[PDB]
Order: sequence, then C-alpha cells, then structure tokens
Amino acid sequence: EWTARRLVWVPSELHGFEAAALRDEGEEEAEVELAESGRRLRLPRDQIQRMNPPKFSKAEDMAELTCLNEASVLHNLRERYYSGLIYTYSGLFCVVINPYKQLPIYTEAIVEMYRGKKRHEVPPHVYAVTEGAYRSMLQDREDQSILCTGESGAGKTENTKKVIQYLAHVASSPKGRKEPGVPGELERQLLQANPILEAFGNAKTVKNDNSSRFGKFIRINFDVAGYIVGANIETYLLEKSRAIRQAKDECSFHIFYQLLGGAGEQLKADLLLEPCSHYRFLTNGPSSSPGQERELFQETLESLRVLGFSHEEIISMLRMVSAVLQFGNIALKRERNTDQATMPDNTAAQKLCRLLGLGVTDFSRALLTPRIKVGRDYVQKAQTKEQADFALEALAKATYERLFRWLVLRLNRALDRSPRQGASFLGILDIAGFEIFQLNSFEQLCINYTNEKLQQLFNHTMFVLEQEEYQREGIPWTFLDFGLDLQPCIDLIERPANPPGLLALLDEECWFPKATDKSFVEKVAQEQGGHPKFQRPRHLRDQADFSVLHYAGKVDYKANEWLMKNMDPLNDNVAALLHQSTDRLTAEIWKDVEGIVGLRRGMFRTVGQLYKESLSRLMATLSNTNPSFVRCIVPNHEKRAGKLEPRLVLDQLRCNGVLEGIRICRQGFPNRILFQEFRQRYEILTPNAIPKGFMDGKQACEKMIQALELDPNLYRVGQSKIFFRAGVLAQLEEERASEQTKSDYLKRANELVQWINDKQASLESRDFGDSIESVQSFMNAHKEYKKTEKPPKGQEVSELEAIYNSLQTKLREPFVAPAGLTPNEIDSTWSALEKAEQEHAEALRIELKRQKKIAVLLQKYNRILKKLENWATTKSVYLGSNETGDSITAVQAKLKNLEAFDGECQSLEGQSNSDLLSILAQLTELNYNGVPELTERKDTFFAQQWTGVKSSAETYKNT
Ligand SMILES: [Mg+2]
Repeated sequence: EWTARRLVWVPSELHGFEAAALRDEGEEEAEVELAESGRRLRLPRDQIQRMNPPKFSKAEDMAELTCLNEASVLHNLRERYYSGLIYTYSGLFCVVINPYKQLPIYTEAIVEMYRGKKRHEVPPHVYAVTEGAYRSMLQDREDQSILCTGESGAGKTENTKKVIQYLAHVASSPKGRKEPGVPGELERQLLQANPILEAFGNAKTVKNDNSSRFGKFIRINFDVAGYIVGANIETYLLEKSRAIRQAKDECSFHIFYQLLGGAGEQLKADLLLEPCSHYRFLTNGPSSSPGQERELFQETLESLRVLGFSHEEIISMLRMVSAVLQFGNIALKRERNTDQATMPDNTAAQKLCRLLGLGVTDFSRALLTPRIKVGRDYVQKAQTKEQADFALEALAKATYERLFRWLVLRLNRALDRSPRQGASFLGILDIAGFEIFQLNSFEQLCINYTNEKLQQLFNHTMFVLEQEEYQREGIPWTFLDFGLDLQPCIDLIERPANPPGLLALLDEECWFPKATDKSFVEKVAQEQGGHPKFQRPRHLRDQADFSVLHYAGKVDYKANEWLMKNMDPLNDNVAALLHQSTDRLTAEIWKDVEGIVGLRRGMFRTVGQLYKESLSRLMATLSNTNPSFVRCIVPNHEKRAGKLEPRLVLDQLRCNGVLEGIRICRQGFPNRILFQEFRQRYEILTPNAIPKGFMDGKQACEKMIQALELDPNLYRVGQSKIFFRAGVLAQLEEERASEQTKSDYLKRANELVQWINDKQASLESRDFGDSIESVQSFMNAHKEYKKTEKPPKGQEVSELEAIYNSLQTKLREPFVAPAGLTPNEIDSTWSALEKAEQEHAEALRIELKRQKKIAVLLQKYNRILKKLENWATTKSVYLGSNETGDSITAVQAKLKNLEAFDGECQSLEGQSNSDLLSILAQLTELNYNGVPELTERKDTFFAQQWTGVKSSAETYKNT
C-alpha cells in the first residue's frame, strides 16, 4: 500500500532532498509531484533517489537500509535528530550531530545501561562506542583508539569528555573506590584534567564559544585486569598568538577573563591586576559574558586543587597569566632623532619584572639594546620600536606557551602513575577542527592540514586497509575505488623535497637573508601555481595570497608574518634573564633555552618542521591501534538548537566519506573470525560435522560451513580466517545461545523424567516386609522424602516450565519440539507421581492397622499358651506320696474339684480357635496349629497323671 504512493526523493535547493510522488517515467525524463506543495515537476530520471519504506524510520544503523543514497541518509539523520536522537551508526563507525542544548542522555543510569552490552542490544551512543573499544582491548589485548572527526564546533571535545566519563566510571579498580558511591583520587583527577586544559587552552572563536586552540591525544593506561592505572596527555600546537591578539567578536584564553572578573580585592592587589579595558593584549575589551566569571574562576581553582597543585603553584600560574598580559602594557616609543626604541614610561616594566622575578635595568637593556655574540666578543645593538615591540609579543607568547607546557607536565605527574599498564591503552584523539575565518593564517593552515591527515586516516582504514586484508587472505575480490584519497593536498603541504611543499618552501624562504612574506608568496605562486590543489589569487577578487583545496573546502590564506611565526624568534638576552629568574615558576618554565638567538639552510628546526615531526609520531602511534571513528557533524552555523541545515549536513557527510564507508561495509565482509575461534564457538550448531581428530583449521571450518548450509555469498574462506557479511555472526551467536538453552533443557528434563519414573516404581511395589518396624520404616522414609527430595524436584518442574516458555518466545525461527518432554506432559507425569504418593501412604495406613491387629492376636495367643504350659507343668507336684490314713480320702476329694480343669480347656480351645479364626481372615503363620495340638497331646498326658495319681492314691484302706 505504501509502495502504491510511488514516493521518491528529488533534489531540493532549500531542503536538500524532498519527497515526491513519481507521476510517470521515461528513459531520460521523469515527472513527479511534490508531496509538500503538490507541485508538478519534470526532471531527468538520474536525479531521482529511491526512498525507504516507513519500517526504516529512525533506523539505528544506516548500513541496514534497503536503499542507500544521500537523500535517505540525510532523512534518517534528520528524523532521528528532531526526536532528540543525536547518535546514529553507519556500518563500523558512528555519526553524531551537535544538538546545541542540554539533553538528559548522559546520566549515571544511562552509563550502567551500556555496561557489557553489544552495539545492537542498545540504542546508538558514545557509551556503546566506548564500551566496544574497551571490550575489544580486553579481549584481543590490543591497544585501541577513539577518533573524533569534525569541523569547528561539531562536538569532538564534548564527545571526548563523555568517553572519559564512561571509562572512569566503569573501569576504576577496587582501589580508588575503597568505599562504594565515592569516586577515588584517580577518578576525580582524571575528570578534572580537561576543564583545567580548557581554562588555559580554550577560547571563544566565531565558530565555537569553547574552541580548543590546541590538539590533544590522551592515553588511558589499564592493568592486565582491565582497570585504569594512569593516563598520559600529549598536546599539540597551542595557538600561542591568541595571547597577544584576537579578531572581531573573538576572545583570548578563558583563564584571562576568569582571573580579571573573578579575583578578590587582595588577589587583584598581590598579582597587580588591572581592569580589562587597560590591557592591550585583550583586543575586544570586557568579557562577552560577565559576572559568571567569579563562578568559573572558583571552579578552575577547585579543579586545580583536585589535581596535585599547591597554593604556591596556583598563585604562581595566575601571576604568570598577569605577566603575559603586563608585557602588552609597556609603551615603547622611538627617539626624537633616531628609530631607537625608548621606554618613556617604565611603570609597566616595573610590574612585569616583579611578576617575572627579574631586574628592571637588566630587562630594559636586554629588550631595548640586546647584546649579540660574534667572533669571541659581545656587541650591543640598538632595536627599533617595531623590532622591540615584536620581541615583547614573542616573549609574552613564548611565556604563555611554556606555562601551558608546564601545566601538561604537571597533570601528567598527577595523572600518570603506575607503569604496569597491562600491555594496553585507550587513546582518545581530540584535535582542533577544520576552520575557515575572514583571515586564515599559519595557524589555520596547520589545523586544516591535521584535519586533512585524520580524514585520510579514515580513508586508509576504511578503504585501503580493508581491501588489502582481502588480497592478503586470497579472497575473490576486485578493488573498489571510492574516490577518497587526499594525497594531492597532503603532499602539496607536507612534502619535504623533490618538489618541496608549502611548509618546506616556507622553511627555505625564512632562512634566506633578504626574504620577506611577499617573496615567499611569489616563490609559492611560481613553484606551486600548477598544482591541482593550489590556487593563485585572481586579479580584482582574492585579497588573499593563495588558496588550498582542502577536503572540507577551499581556504584562502594571508601569509602575514609567516616567516616569523615559522622561525619563532626570541630575544636571547631576555630569555637568559628569565632563565636566571628569582621566581621559582618563571625559572622552571624558562629552564630549557635552545631557540633562535638574534642572528646551507641551518641547524634549527622551524615550527612547521617540528609540527610535521610531531604529527608523524601521532600517526605511527595510531597505526598500532584498532581505531573507532566518531564523525561529529555541526547542524548549522548559528549555534542554534533544533535547526538542522540540510546543505551544511550534506557537505560534511560528503567530505567525510560517510556514504562510501557505509557502502564498503555492505559490499565487503566487515567481520572476520579465526578458524580455531569459529570451530570452538559454533560446534554446538554442527554436532556431527567434524569427525574424531581432524587436526586442521581451514577444513574443519569448511565442514562446519557445509553442515550449516550457509549461503555462499554470506562468507569467504581465507588463508587464516573466515570473512562474513554484516550481521552473520550476530545471528550465529543467537542460534548458538538457542542451542545451548535447548541442550541444557533437554539434559535436565531427561534426568527429571528418569527420577520421577524410578520413584513411581518405588511407590507401587506393594511389599512392605511383614514387620511393624518395617511398616514404620516405610512411613519414616516417605515423610522425609516428601520434605527433602521432593521440593527440589518440584522446583525443577517449575524452573524447566519457565525456561521452555522463555526459549519459545526467544525464537524470533523454528520452535523446539521434543518428545515426551513437553512441560505440559512433565505436569501429567508428576500428577501421576503424586497420585502414586497418596495411594502409597494410604496403603501404609491400612498396612499399619493390619500389622498391629496381628501383633495383638499374637500376644493374646502366646500369653494363653504360656499360662497353659505353666499350669500343666506346675501340675508336676503330683509326685509326692508320703502319707498316713485320713490323708488319701482328703486328697481324693481335692482331686475331684481338679476335674473342673476342662472348664479351662473349653475356654482356651475356644479362645485359640477365635484368635486363629481372626488371623486367617488377614494373614497366616499357621505353624501354630501344630504347636497347640502338641500341647493338647501334652495335656492328655497329664490327663493320664490324673488317673496316675487317682489309682496311685488308691490304697487298700479299710481292712
Ligand atoms: Mg573543542
């Protein structure tokens, strides 16, 4: 139905791309109707871009879209952004758009939600990127790097702080978090290090209010247990000229403002601070935003306190800040009849010397008439007002720079600790972004060159390294050219020789005795005029010296003071004095003196040379890391929230190579696995694929693939690993987890049935033992079994029933079907176990009744016989015959009553037969009858001892 709408994207000048209903189609032309206005339009068919259906709305990973083109990528980012979803994946990398407002997406609860989660399990975020790199380092034991690309004010710095916040939270050891909830020393410091560098190295530019005027690479060192043990900070190229002058609507470093607006009456007194309008070096007067400085100053002071800094350390730094400023209040003039620089007012040099721990005279003579060394002697030379004013500015810039250098060294002293970093680190690159101002100088050339190099590092990692790895593994692959290669520009700028580049042309020019900024411009237009990335200025148009076609745009360069900013000259006389300074800080910062003194090319490294050398060191360090890219995008040029500018976002996506990176992810194989890891990981999926001992990686994987019946186009067997298309491993991990649960359920449910069927057979045997003590034992056992063995099993019935329903719902393809082991049939056999339990205990009660009915009948029987045995044997006293006359007749009278003994024989035989009658009706041990009958035969015998004593008593008597 959605497809019947015939919806397509067409180019739009205002909106970039806009929805249109495809009205009709030709081989050349196409007619569309705009969705918004209903306007009909005829346009060439090529310009039409296929649109994704609404199920792809606010898609997390763009590499999943059916139709991948500029218009859909733009629309997916725009829809996500206007929902407050600033992060989006694009194949192996992440895209972020700066909102320009506070968003509730960086809390401690959101940090916890990312921990131990897979990239697809959680929405796109900087935390997931951080987590991925952190987990990759922990598993592969490899050094990782997170690289934030982006132009000025895109969000690199803000994102960098979020990486640090994630790692400091999730990767702090039990040491440094002795007590839960309380961050320890290392965590607190690690997080207070960036605000400190931002106070001394950030400034408001037209592009960003908190612009980083230096680059930084931060290394976080971890222990073999994956816990943070230290951090190291590398800074690159501070824009030290911002200390002396700033352009329209721009400010100097923030610290300058925080100190002047935020200090107390006594701190203004002890550091000799003056109002803002009084400083020459603060080009645009008073702070753009005042009052808030008291607050920001106090925060900088507190951060410095969190770091190791002592009160004398902090005071010494602020005194150096005031000293950099005071250099600019020295009003030099010329002489009335000579160009010699004079100092008619010495109040500012009095103040400057007090703050720098020097001698006023020494300073003045060294600044105004510096002594130069030549041929084993010293020559005092005069300086003009310009020469001397330049020296002042060079000294104030060199002092701010050295203060910053010391600041970094100190943070590394606090932060850098425990070198037992466990063969790993996580590098976070935060370089100064690509920038275009009204005037682009040497500083801009240096920043833009570094942005060019990072973009090329993305090109090399995504398209060169990717494809070279396929060639190296013998995979069927034809090289794809995405047209992303920055060699022409990078080379024009940095090539040292053969045709030398701009930086090398600058180096040679400066070391020339008569060279001038103008002659450099002439040399560079002559030598480089024909390069496709260099452009000479056009007459009546470009006020600039030359243009460079950077990847992110054409930038016009004014070479004003480039020979000097590259050669970086300083007064030898003043530098020596600062080295011999009374003050501890000044002397410490000024302790290294190796620079160009007043004076083949030479033996001194230029700023260009030194920065090229430092960037190459950073590149070689990054080359031995597994990088993760974060492409920061600025929505608009107005610092406005909720205002995405399509044409600005499109340019950025274009120079960044965002679509090409996504395409190399869909067209290539982004996931690779070693043969040993594949076999080990997915052997539950192919139980009978590999036989016995195979002793081989490539073939063992080849048999498993064959057994899995995987699509040929979803994988490629290489020389050491298997390459897969995106999402193939993620689905095998779910299939393996499915089989793991299926195997565990099948094992337990088979053991449960084996147990309940064995106990059922023990409950229905009907053989208790014929003893009351045996029938008691069966009752004692069953009652314990009901409250010892039963409960755990009953619980296993409820546990497996839950597991089965959870594994059923989990299958998002074929549902598990097992035999006789369904949870419903587990219930039906357990109900039969309980039905056997009731019928066992009841048969035990009936048995107990009967067994005790038999014991009563036996004791009644044995008591009767015992009395019979006793009476008949006590009757043995019949033997005595010792009597006289008159005793026999009395005995014969007592023998008559004794014939009432049959009265016993009537009752006893009547009782025994009744006992034995009751017995028969139940159970039988009738050996008894033989017993009583023999006692009846023994009773007859004594019945002969009746007549045996009657006849023996019979005597002759009466004679
Ligand atoms: Mg920044």
